Amino acid sequence: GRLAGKAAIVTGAAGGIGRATVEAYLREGASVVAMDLAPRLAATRYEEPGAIPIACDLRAAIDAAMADAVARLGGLDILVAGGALKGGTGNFLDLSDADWDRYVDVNMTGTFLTCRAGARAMVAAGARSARIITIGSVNSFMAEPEAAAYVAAKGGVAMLTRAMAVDLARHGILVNMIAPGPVDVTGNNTGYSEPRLAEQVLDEVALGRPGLPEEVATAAVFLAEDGSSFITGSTITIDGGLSAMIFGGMREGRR
Amino acid sequence: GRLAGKAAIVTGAAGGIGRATVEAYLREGASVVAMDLAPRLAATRYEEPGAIPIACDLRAAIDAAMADAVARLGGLDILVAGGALKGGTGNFLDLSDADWDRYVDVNMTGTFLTCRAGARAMVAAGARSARIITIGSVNSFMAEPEAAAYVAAKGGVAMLTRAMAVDLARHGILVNMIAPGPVDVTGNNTGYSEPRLAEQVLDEVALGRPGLPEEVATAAVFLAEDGSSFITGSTITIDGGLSAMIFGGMREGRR
Amino acid sequence: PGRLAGKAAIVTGAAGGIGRATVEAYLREGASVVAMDLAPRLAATRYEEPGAIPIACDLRAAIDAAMADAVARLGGLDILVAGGALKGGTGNFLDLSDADWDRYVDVNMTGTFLTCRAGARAMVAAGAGRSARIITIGSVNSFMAEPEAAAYVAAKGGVAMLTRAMAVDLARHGILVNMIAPGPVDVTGNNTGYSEPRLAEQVLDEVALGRPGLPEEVATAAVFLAEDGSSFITGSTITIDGGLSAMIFGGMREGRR
Amino acid sequence: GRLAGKAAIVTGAAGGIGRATVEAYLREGASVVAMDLAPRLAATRYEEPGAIPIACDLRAAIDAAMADAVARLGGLDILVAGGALKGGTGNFLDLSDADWDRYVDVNMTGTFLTCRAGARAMVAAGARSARIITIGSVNSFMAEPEAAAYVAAKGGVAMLTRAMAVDLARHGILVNMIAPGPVDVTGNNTGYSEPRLAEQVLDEVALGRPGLPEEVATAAVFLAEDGSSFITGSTITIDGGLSAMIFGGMREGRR
Ligand SMILES: OC[C@H]1O[C@H](O)[C@@H](O)[C@@H](O)[C@@H]1O
Ligand SMILES: OC[C@H]1O[C@H](O)[C@@H](O)[C@@H](O)[C@@H]1O
Repeated sequence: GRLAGKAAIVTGAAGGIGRATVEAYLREGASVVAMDLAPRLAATRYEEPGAIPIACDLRAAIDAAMADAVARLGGLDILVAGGALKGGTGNFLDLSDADWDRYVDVNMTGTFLTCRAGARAMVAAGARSARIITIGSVNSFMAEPEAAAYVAAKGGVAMLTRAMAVDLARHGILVNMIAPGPVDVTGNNTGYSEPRLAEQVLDEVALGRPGLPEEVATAAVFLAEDGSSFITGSTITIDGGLSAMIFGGMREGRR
Repeated sequence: GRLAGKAAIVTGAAGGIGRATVEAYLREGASVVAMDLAPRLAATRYEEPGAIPIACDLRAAIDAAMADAVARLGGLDILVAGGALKGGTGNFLDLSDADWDRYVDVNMTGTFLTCRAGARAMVAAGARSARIITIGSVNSFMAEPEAAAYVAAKGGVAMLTRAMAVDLARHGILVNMIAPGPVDVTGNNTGYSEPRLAEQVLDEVALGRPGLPEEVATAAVFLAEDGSSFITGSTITIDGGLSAMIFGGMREGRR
Repeated sequence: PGRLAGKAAIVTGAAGGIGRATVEAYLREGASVVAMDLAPRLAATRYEEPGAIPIACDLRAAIDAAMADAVARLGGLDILVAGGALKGGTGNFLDLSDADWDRYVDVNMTGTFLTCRAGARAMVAAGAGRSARIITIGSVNSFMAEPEAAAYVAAKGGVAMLTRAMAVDLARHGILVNMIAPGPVDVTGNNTGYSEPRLAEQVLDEVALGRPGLPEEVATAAVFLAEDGSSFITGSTITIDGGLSAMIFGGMREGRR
Repeated sequence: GRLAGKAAIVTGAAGGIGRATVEAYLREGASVVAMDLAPRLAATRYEEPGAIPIACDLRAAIDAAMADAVARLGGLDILVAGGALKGGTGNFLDLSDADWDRYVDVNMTGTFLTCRAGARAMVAAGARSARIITIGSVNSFMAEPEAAAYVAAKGGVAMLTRAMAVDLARHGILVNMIAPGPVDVTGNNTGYSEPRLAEQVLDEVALGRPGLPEEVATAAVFLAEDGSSFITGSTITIDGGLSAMIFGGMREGRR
């Protein structure tokens, strides 16, 4: 197994990409803590056995859950910070303080708090480099409409990732971001089925479809394995060509 | 004058780039509110006359100052959001919750609150497009060492800028970021004079020196004037070639 | 006084939309301007502003001759705008011929290289460094690909990186180098660019401002990058695309869906 | 094996990264054609057995070699376009037509001719998606001094890659670039040993060293395997943090 004997924590582990990451990590031989909200963990089944469920809430709760997790693993080699709120609010003109605060607090500050706690535990455990992997978005670089808080926080996560890579290189830790495009988490191909939205996926994604969580999780394996030892401060974009293309609606097969 | 008769608010107006922006705006014919901390405004002189000083503190204070400012101008055509904390903390491993919160609250949330208030006033005043200009940094794209909170917040400002451009285009407002590199604000050539730091500026900046605030303010004029009517969601980088170059220390004249 | 008062400028592709608008803006801001393009195209252009010095050229011996000719007539060289460019699509990459590849790479990339090297050499001979200024015209296609135009797209990437490389090497010689990256620009003069129905719909979806730009909206950046106040700007790109490169899923936005 | 039963062509296969790619591909179960100059192939030994040597010269020679290669494999699933001239010339002012032409012809046009031939053979063979992997550089995005031709051609390769991704998505082919930073190909740690250069590697690369060819080859495996099915038009950067960091010489441990 490519991750044989490594200790990993995956946050947002009841969500689409987080769940798929837990499963891929278990198949590749890692010992894995799956962290998410207690009720969400309660309602998840993993396709692979061995996951250690640990409830958490994206500051005291994060430190508690992380200490708990590291205690149970006896170390920490890989952290995947996948806890995240994804959603739009409306136009910027009408964006409330409460929606701004929730996205910034949960996506940005939550990622900061998890990663600091994890980096500290990796150094305490003797960090072969340890690995921190952040889940950003194509929205870390280009903005969707009517989601300014989510978008801003994703830019914050992208730069937080680069800053961490710079500061933790001396401590034996590599840090990188995965930037997914549209991903269908429903499990029954009903994500992106609204007609206007489906048309726009066909126009804007060169592969003409949303991704599956498993197509994202594979990058999480790649960035955690021993062979990725010169990769840090970088982004792996997994978006079917979305960020590579302009005027995709004009292409042969679409127009 | 290129800005003749336009109403402008400049935040961070007692700081280097903000002060230089107030002056350039006044010379190009604008009516200008200069906003900053009361004690800092108290201790500033502008080289050009006509600035309307309005004290503020980077939420209730921002809304009060902005209403006050728009009342005094009788409209709002241009906002420059330059209020910002610039500084490093230490290594990411040791970054406290308090330093994280201060940079994120002041640089990111402060910019959000100022821009929402300003966009709302521009629409109420009948937004030729109105203009919002944000002051980010090269640190919005690449990380300096030991400044993870500042760096993260600058990434958040960059993406906030793009999200605003997308959402406010329908409301007649263009939104862009200025990304300065090293800028000497001291006024007496003593910024970047520490020997190791001076050597690194020579290596990393193709022009081999820090910029002056006035070399940044000129972009703020350009992005506010009528001719810039197709420019939105973009960044103007003003860094002497810093972000364009790698292994600059190996170039002819340096090695 | 005029923001460019008393500066000598060469504008290539000067009979084309953006080049023509650049000549005009430069003349209005007080520059002495050589307009370079193909002889027959210069023959068929009128400038809205007087004072342009026409010099025929063909985007290697032709370029060196025209550039020496141009510098001779201006008595110096302070600003070069390299706007000569072929813009067009070919078809799918699978079917792209050697001849179309060679034409776009030779004209857009090698032509820009040859013009800029000759210009930089003349700026140094004339005593650059106030810095001399080289401005290249790239495209949003320097960074993101349109369909069925792989040769044009590749060459635009080459121009973007040539620009950065020139900025690094010519900083010591007193020359600043930057790129302008336009999105869709209507050069027709009668609002018929981007009128094809499917294309019009896609401009509404992908450009936040919901329309193509005008050449004059690009030329303004050429003034900005050539003036004395832009003295710390080099190796950078000014993007002028109505929010095209900033936005994804623009067709879903309020007012469009 | 992650590439079990796939047919691959690797160009520049006697060079550092190309050699390491051939070896990784053979270990992961692929049938591999190694293409390079005849004399260079003559003087290479692969650490893994099974490589099919095919001499070529980076237009008629490329078409001949490619047809030859596809004939011997009985198909084509993966192309790695690694043939490339790497070198600096001097200052831009003094760059000759001959050096410009050589870098543009070999790096850019050579990559174009190889990839068109390969894409055509992949479609003829019934392209699970086929995979084209280009080897660019950090110089595809940021310029090193005194190498303008090399740099320009690397920017051309980057955009050629994105254009191919857009056009070939409908034909079942995913296209991505690997962007290495400094890589020691010498085999005896003498790459980057010149004192001034060694000091600049320490400053500019967060990991503080050059990479090894094997640290690049691992990305070529990742981008060729079935699980990477939603990745196209993207770049994997493998540079020890070089492109992520500014003022790296000022970091703790360096200053
Ligand atoms: O289809 C992808 C494409 O969407 C757009 O039109 C652009 O804004 C790009 O940012 C992106 O690459
Ligand atoms: O020139 C300084 C240099 O710092 C680095 O090595 C890179 O990240 C570049 O972006 C930058 O230009």
